[PDB]
Amino acid sequence: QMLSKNMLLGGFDTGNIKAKISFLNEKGNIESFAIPTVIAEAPPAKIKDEDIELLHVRIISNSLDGDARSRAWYVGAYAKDQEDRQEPQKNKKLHLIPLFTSMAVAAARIGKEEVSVPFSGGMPGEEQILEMLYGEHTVEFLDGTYEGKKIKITINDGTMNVEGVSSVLAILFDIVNGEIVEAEIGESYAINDLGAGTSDNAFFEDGELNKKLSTNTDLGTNKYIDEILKNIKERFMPFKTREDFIQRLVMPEVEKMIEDDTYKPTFSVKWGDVKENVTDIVMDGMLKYAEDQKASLMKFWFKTNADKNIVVGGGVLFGYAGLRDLKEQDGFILPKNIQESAYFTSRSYLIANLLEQLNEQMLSKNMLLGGFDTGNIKAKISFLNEKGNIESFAIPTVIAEAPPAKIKDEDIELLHVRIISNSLDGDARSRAWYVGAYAKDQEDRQEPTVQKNKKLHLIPLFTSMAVAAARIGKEEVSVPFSGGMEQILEMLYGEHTVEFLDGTYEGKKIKITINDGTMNVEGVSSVLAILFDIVNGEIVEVEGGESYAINDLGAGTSDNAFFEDGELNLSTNTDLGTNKYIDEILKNIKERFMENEIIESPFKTREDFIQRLVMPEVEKMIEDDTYKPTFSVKWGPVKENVTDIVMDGMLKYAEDQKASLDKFWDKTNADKNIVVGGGVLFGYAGLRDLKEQDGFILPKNIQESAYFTSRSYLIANLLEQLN
Ligand SMILES: Nc1ncnc2c1ncn2[C@@H]1O[C@H](COP(=O)(O)OP(=O)(O)O)[C@@H](O)[C@H]1O
Ligand SMILES: Nc1ncnc2c1ncn2[C@@H]1O[C@H](COP(=O)(O)OP(=O)(O)O)[C@@H](O)[C@H]1O
Ligand SMILES: [Mg+2]
Ligand SMILES: [Mg+2]
Repeated sequence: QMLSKNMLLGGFDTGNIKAKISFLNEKGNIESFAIPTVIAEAPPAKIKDEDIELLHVRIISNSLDGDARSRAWYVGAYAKDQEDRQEPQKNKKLHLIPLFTSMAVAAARIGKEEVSVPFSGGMPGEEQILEMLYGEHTVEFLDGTYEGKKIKITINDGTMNVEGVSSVLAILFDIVNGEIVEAEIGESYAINDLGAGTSDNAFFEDGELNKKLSTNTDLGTNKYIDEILKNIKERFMPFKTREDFIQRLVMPEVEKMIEDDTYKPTFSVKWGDVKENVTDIVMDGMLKYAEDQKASLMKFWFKTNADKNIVVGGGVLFGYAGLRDLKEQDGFILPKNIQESAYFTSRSYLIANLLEQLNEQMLSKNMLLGGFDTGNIKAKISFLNEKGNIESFAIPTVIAEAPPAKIKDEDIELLHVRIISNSLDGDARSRAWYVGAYAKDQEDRQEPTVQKNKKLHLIPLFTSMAVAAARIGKEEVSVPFSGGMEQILEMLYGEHTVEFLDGTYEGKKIKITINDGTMNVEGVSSVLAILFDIVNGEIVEVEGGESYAINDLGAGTSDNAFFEDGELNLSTNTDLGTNKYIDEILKNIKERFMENEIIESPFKTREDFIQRLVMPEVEKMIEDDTYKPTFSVKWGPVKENVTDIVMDGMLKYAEDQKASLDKFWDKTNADKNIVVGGGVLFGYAGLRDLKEQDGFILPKNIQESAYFTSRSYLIANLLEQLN
């Protein structure tokens, strides 16, 4: 139960204008207050929310400049009324002092002069930060409610809760004595802390933060407050601080609107002796701020295509007159312990704080048998697992420089590895990388450019072998390499390590030995996947010459090969890839979405359009040839049926390939055209119908049509080992 034991559990949101803090006091619930980031030099002796009203403290901190080392300061809303004020390394003293004060004030509320604070802040490295706060500090009150009290604060460890996970806790949980549940959100959502200086827009798909679309803007309440105050003065033809104007004139009226939905607000301010009714001068600024945010919020909604939009902060309370319109539109979630909206961030850090504080055959029992189709976009690999059949996946040929330390078919959707190969060069020879779709969501990405390069191809290949080895539960495998059309495939013999710094194989170190190799240069093995399959053992495929042609339909190009007597001949490749067809489908879908209400695109990348929208329907179509597909796209709040646009692009692609296919059959006159690659699955809607006329053969299993090239290389590898 109770960790105290002298522990102050708190969440701390330090910004440029206020220092918000949420802490467990004596009772077990949550208390919260804010100290403006303001400090003013003070004489060494004296000269509800009563505490922050007057903060005159002397701080003896070893995290301090020495200069402010042990000297007196005015802190907070009291420092505001000084003219040696300081307002936002340089100068850090401005942040650390009002923070230590809040801890002292918090500790004093629970009646302790020595408290140990596991620091749970947030960044608006990161052991880099906590070492700035570590050690023990003393805060002596020279005045105020705790006049003469000396609070001693020891900071041990902590979390910076930049992890993103913690930023959404205050909407799912609450602390009342014992921890409560308020999951009704989606797996993807936007969080918008509406601040006084800045509007912070964050987006979270899956579990955590998508910092490609995440932004910080200058849409704060200050500018609007500043103009309201100005016009008030122009009507008197004051309030000294912005905050003063909020707590006195504004904060009352807002809550009456909260206590009661039909309440008419009334802003009147007396100056000196005169009472002027400024009920509309305030309302305009309030409603105008409201408008700009809904504009801003909706733009970010279409940008992220989030399923839920959470709106928190004090900007909600300030613009509540116009922002209460959001309770009616779904996609938008206020937390409706709504007075607590301002401290939503600090509450989140408090909950998270609390949480961590709670603490024939073959035999192959160390050989990795794989066929490798390493390309310009995907590093496709087909390998044998324990059970003895073929598993296949593809790793996006994209890498990104990574920190050497931590900070189905989805063990590869967190690939953080270090590659130690003799085949690497630069200082890549000894450094960590983000591999696969994750140098996608990183701006230090490197992607193939039309050499070195080279590291760009070797790393996803070695990682693919890793994932394979780690999958069959071996902490290292001998790999007979089977690639495809003098080498420097001995970049690749010798031996290679890959160590998982994260992901499903956290801490697993996978070290790879390559000693043999074949290129399957002849084309005869490039077609092996349609005559054979490996199910536990090796079998001939259910229903199958002198010569045959092959059409691999890729993303970038459609390649044509011709084999006679099995042997490779007349081979060409057209840039008749799926990419331009997909791009103009996406182009068309987006433009059917451009009316009545509609910032970029509903789908994040080309892969996103396929993995989510397309290949589900294709699977229903493969399993059932009478099934009508239904392609529907949701973008923000808009749900439109784009079945036409997707089917049209598929069918045009189907004909264009058929047009190209028939031509290549004419010049080579092969007995058999085999159509393979991923383009088969994309244009399957029309290629399943045109298959019966032109007279060519598609492979079954057809779901694995993409890995056909890598599959054939695997069989050639297996056949090889059988001598
Ligand atoms: N209950 C309330 N009624 C009216 N205005 C409020 C209320 N609570 C906070 N505000 C004001 O809303 C504005 C939003 O600022 P805030 O969200 O506190 O910024 P920060 O991100 O620094 O915490 C502030 O100027 C604050 O004074
Ligand atoms: N299961 C699937 N359903 C529909 N389309 C797919 C499927 N798998 C892959 N594709 C698409 O087929 C295209 C070709 O993929 P692939 O042949 O692997 O490209 P490359 O060989 O050039 O790397 C890709 O654009 C991809 O989006
Ligand atoms: Mg804030
Ligand atoms: Mg391909």
